[PDB]
Amino acid sequence: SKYEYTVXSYTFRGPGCPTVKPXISLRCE
Repeated sequence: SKYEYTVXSYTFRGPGCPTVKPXISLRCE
């Protein structure tokens, strides 16, 4: 519903979880 994924110094915050690759500390629900 509202994911936060910090890859580098680039915090990707937005609705609807797209890629779930092996090694994200994902904040999907």
